Amino acid sequence: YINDNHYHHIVTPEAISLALENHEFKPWIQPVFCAQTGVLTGCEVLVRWEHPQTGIIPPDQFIPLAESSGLIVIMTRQLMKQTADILMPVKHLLPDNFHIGINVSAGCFLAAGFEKECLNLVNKLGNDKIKLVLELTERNPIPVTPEARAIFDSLHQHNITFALDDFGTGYATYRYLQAFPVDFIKIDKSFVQMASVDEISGHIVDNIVELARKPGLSIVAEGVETQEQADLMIGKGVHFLQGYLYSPPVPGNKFISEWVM
Repeated sequence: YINDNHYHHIVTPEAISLALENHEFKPWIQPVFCAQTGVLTGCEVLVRWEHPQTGIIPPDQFIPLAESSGLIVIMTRQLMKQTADILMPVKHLLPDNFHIGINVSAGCFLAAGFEKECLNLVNKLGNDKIKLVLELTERNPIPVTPEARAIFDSLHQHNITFALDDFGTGYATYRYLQAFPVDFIKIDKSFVQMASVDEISGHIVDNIVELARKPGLSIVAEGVETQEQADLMIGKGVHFLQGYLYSPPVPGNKFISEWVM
């Protein structure tokens, strides 16, 4: 197969490792809002691989290998460090209780020192100023063990919150949530985008919302692209919106320039 393509380069573990040495994995930041008020409540940090001069490589090109290789652990550590570096100078300008969402893979969660790196980020930005939200995914789940539950529960006891990027409402999902009782349910962008278009996807979004219908739980919808989608989500009792409608992810300096100043 001959492909007319000058920008695809087979991603190898050694390419990821060198890129980590060169600090090429950068946190882009997408704002998150209260319902349809337009009030900024927080953000999500999203990795992009900025490789000279291929350009800005999206995570679907490298995260699966970063996870299988284990290099994701260093990557996430770097992302949390850089997030602190970006926001520390302007922490006083953030709204009180600004939420910061970081994606956490099973390998990162289980790695020695994980909680310490989370608490370091929080302490740098202010424990009484921001709220860290660790985003878990059903895509590749943390095995349920008492050790893993102790990590989860300790983080919960040290002022950190969790979200689940949720895709299903089957038995395994409920079992996972019993082990790891998250604070937020996230409706994946893949379903939000189809809700108004595909009737099945609409039912699945409804099923996911019903998951969060319990005391103390709230919901974020990501991938909100249109006013119709945003309307639909708030009307279902979705608390927080994120998406291209408001802003795509942007580099750190632009996030500060556009949303903090």
